[PDB]
Amino acid sequence: VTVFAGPSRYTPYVPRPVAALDSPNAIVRMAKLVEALEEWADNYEKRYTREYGGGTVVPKVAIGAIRGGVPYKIYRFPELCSIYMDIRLNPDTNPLVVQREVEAVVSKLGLKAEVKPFLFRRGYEAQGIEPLQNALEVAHREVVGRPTERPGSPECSMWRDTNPYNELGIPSLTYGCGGGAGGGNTYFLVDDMLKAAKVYAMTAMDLCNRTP
Amino acid sequence: VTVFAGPSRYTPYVPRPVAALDSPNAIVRMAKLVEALEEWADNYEKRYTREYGGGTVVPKVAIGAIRGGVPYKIYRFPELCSIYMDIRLNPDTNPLVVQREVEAVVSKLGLKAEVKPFLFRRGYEAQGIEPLQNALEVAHREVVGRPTERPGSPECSMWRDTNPYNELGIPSLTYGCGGGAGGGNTYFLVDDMLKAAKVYAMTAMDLCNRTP
Amino acid sequence: DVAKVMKTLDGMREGLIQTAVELGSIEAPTGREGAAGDYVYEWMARNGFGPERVGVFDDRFNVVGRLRGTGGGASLSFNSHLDTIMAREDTARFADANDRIYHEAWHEEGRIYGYSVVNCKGPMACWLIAAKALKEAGAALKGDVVLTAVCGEIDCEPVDEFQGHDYLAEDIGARYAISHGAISDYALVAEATNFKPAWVEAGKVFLKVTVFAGPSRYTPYVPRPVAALDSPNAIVRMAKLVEALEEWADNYEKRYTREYGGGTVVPKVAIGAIRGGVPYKIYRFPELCSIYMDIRLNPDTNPLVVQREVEAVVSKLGLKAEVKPFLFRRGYEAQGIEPLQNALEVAHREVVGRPTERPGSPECSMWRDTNPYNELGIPSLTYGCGGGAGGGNTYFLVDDMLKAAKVYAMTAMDLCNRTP
Amino acid sequence: DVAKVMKTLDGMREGLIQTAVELGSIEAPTGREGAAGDYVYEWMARNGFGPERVGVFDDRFNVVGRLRGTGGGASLSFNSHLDTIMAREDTARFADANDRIYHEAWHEEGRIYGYSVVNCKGPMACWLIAAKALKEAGAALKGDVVLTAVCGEIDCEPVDEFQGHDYLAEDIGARYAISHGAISDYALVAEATNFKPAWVEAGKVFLKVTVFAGPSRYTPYVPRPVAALDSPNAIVRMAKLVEALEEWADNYEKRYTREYGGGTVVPKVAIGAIRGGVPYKIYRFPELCSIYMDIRLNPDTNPLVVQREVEAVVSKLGLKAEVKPFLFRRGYEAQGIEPLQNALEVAHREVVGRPTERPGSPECSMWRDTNPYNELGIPSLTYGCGGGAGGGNTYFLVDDMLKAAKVYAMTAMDLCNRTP
Ligand SMILES: Nc1ccc([N+](=O)[O-])cc1C(=O)O
Ligand SMILES: Nc1ccc([N+](=O)[O-])cc1C(=O)O
Ligand SMILES: Nc1ccc([N+](=O)[O-])cc1C(=O)O
Ligand SMILES: Nc1ccc([N+](=O)[O-])cc1C(=O)O
Repeated sequence: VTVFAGPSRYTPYVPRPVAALDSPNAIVRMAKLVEALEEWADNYEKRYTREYGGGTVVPKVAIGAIRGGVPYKIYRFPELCSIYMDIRLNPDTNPLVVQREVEAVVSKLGLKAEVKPFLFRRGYEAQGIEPLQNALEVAHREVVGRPTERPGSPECSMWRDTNPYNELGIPSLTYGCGGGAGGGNTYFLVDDMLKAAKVYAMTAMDLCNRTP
Repeated sequence: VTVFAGPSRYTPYVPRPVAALDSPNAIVRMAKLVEALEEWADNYEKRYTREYGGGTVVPKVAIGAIRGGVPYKIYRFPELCSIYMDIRLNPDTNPLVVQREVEAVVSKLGLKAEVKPFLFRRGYEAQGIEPLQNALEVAHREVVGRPTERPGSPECSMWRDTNPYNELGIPSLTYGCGGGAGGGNTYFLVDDMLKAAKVYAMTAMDLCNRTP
Repeated sequence: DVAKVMKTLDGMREGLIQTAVELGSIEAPTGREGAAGDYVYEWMARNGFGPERVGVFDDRFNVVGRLRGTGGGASLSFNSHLDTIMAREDTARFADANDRIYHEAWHEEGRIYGYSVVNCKGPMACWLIAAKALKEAGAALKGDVVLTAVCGEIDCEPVDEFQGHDYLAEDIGARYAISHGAISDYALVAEATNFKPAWVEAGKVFLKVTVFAGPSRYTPYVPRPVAALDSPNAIVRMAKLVEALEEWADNYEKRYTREYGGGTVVPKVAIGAIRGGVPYKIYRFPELCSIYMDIRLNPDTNPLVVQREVEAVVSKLGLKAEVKPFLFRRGYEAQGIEPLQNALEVAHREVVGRPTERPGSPECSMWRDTNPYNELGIPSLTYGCGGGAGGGNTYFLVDDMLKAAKVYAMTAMDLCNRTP
Repeated sequence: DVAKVMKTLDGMREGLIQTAVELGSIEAPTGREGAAGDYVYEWMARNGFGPERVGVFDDRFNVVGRLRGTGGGASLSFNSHLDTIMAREDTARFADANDRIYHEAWHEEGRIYGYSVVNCKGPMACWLIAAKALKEAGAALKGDVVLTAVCGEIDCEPVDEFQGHDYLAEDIGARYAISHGAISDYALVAEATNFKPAWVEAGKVFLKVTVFAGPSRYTPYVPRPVAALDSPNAIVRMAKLVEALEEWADNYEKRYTREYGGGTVVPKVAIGAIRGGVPYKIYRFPELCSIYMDIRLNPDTNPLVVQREVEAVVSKLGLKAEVKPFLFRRGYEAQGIEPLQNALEVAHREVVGRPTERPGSPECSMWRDTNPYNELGIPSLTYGCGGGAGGGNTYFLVDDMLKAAKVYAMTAMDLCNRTP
């Protein structure tokens, strides 16, 4: 999201006082627009939460980076400042909507900006997963000793290389021991990891002996 | 000015809703700190305005640059964000004070930040400037046709290479045709340019034939 | 409005030809699309479409530019590829690799000549111009028109010892541009369909069939006579295996023909390359020989099946071989295509003068960059003038090319002024 | 508190010595300070002062690190320079350019030897250690202690054909470090003053006096006899002009001696270099000869005056010459020095055991990096053990160095806990 302001002025000629939303310094308007987007983000996850067979998708937002002007010539404030946002999508949201949504958040503040997407990937739910799920479940119950439970929403609202498999029709699910790095956990238990090897192994022996 | 927050989290795990000033994302707190500093800036110029024989110094402030995180890895918001500020000083202000002021503005918000100065230069008023002032004036009156008038506050509140000369005891003043580029003007009138050449010349003929 | 732009296009009839030949003359085989990409970039910049370079490599990249719209309308993407089929020296595949047709373009009469024009600068020139006509005629559109010129459209794929920058194609192609921002509500891929639109294309799977034999012997010790299928020389067994696969191939297209809304998909097979032993040490025949097969897939076939099928052909001959797949792509039928189909149809009827007819099965059974869009939820179909280069046509009629530019234009005006 | 830190310093006396020799041993003539800066950077980093490299060039830079304080107190700057006077091969200026003393450092007895230790790693070693003591003894400071180690302290200046990276010194030196963030409320420059503090130093102006004669003649045609002052050989007239200037030099210091609060400034003159013609084509005497003079200035002398004086000395001999200044720096007396002066004085009395006395005139009549601090409004004075290298002393007493470290530490404890 790049927001335009201006005109640039040598610091000695900068006009004050001025309202933030009307600053010529685009960093200032960006300060306002950043706070607007933060509230939109709070609602975005709630509005776009979706329940799927595979799990429940809570798609969150974050502003990963900011940069306006250059640190080595600051005598003139910048006529434009940009932010880079990471917006997750449930498998059924079209990125053009979300763009149009953020375009809206901008329009509501009366700001002029360029909302341009530089990344798009699709999220998937596995189809035809039953054979793997079942093989997985039998092994898990044998080794872990109890039924498998629904995963936490974050683990279903991120990127895992299951999306490429599913994208290409290879049913895929994600499963392993320990707690997620994004959380973030910092260690694994040798016993769990040893179990996980047992489960993988057993899953393979069941499934690989089923005829497609 | 670098403001600290955290901890970083993979976007699927970012916690909301949270107050701007308590955000884990340092870009968000910076958003708040920018708006506080903008008001401080509004007052800074009024308080530190100083009238001198040479001119009236109205020292302004501007945020020339901002940057937090990097545009090519935004999946994790940054635990710190930075802004680069350009603060002008009248010839009589000690920069350590201004740092402490900005340090204070940060403390009023309960933020943790590092305020560090990476440039300091001094502004000067000419002493013993009279001979040149007088020589200039006669030439000006002869060519332009009227007395010289007080310069605008911006032209006395910037950086010009008069400061080095005065710093080293070579009395110096600044004078030329057209209006300041920071203003910003985009052209010169050739007649004006021709007049300025005569004044420079006459000033020289006057001043250079006086014994120091 | 529509008549304003139509008349405008006739204003640029020469410009249409010039951009086509100028583009067509650039040597741009897959692996060297860079010079052509650079040309389109300047053309795009020169006309105020404000392009960007999206690519994995600094000499192989896609060009994305767009004609901004007033706001709140559907956005339509226009797409064509920079690369061309034949390298300057492709003596490996063509008996006369030096024909003028393979590497140049020229206006010899009301037609434009050049394989590099049919595939694919003729169509790219058509819509490159239509964006020009719309902008210059100040047409009213609420939605953006995205101008995507891509690389690596053609089916060159790295295999074995050929990996990396020189051999990549569709992986760094349009699917890259889209995945990195070149998205719209709909997308029309401009290629030669003979003014018949198609919204289905085929996937593909490439198999490297390697057959084992032996043992190798210095030529003076080679044992004969021996039955072909029992030969120690793997080139010999491969000869037998090649004939079996040729028949399997004959049936494959028949068994797997499937009818779709987008077209009727006839999936064909071909043995694209063969190689066993090395030409510079032939004193010992080789214990193994390989072939590389190109098998198309209709949108509903799973490649693992086909692998098992070809694996079967081998097992029936009592041969031992290794069937390993080194490429897999999926074909799609457009979903939610109707707005574009309709928008397209109205223009077609107005300009060409009759309804659209079903595309030929070859045009529905190949790879076109509609599959990436559809893969990513951008309803996409393919339509352009002329007959397919794979056919292979060697020219375009400037009149046909002009019409197609009009159809591109009129479609944009219709569709871009509809709300999604 | 004070006793805690004192016992600590006796804890690091060997580290005090090791740091000096290790530092003294590094070959770091002006122009090659890089190796030593790197040493200090790592030393500073190792001890948590979180250093930074401030410099114009990546091999000639200053190191600024700081011992952070609790808050709301005055901040004190400690300064010393990285470079040393003599390069390894300085056969031009020294009769025995190979003396062990000029280029190494060693612990031969309760004293440390080496021109590179006296000037100036002995003092740098002192306060570097003092900072270590405070941090390690967890002493309480409300204000930061800034550790500034700089390059280009020594009076090497580019001239004529000697320009650029190799010949630059103080322009890229401490004044650079300060103008780019190494600012404090007060600053103490640690150099050998003999435990006497001085807060005034002298300016300087460098003149290149070139005298013209002629016309050139091949030696066999040189005209003799001729009076010296009328000689065609410019080296001969210069011989006369050198003796006139030497007599002017004797008087200059007497006339311009000035007494200041910080000290008594006795500004001397010297002819540092001469050169006329070239050693590899001597068959023709030269039509011009040059000398390079180093003239010190009290803070109140205008460099333009001294030039006219020397121009005059030339005119009185009826010589025609070109007097042009190629360096001008200003000398300053500290203003607002009282807080540091007192803070210093108290520590001195406690450790040295008697009141401080006025410094020797040379130590107030030189260039020290106090001028840059004072120029920019940071009150600064210089104090350290031993006698000046220009003298030149060749060693330090490990006891005195330990005392100096105690004084630095105590000064910091006092001064840093005052609110500005
Ligand atoms: N797939 C992942 C991608 C990124 C991160 N992260 O913390 O940035 C974590 C995971 C994960 O698997 O937990
Ligand atoms: N000294 C100056 C420095 C910068 C700028 N500027 O507008 O970028 C202008 C001036 C000026 O002299 O007006
Ligand atoms: N997409 C294509 C890919 C390859 C070839 N070819 O003949 O090399 C033609 C087409 C085409 O568009 O007709
Ligand atoms: N600052 C100095 C600069 C140069 C010399 N020297 O003798 O060459 C000595 C000192 C000194 O501090 O004594």
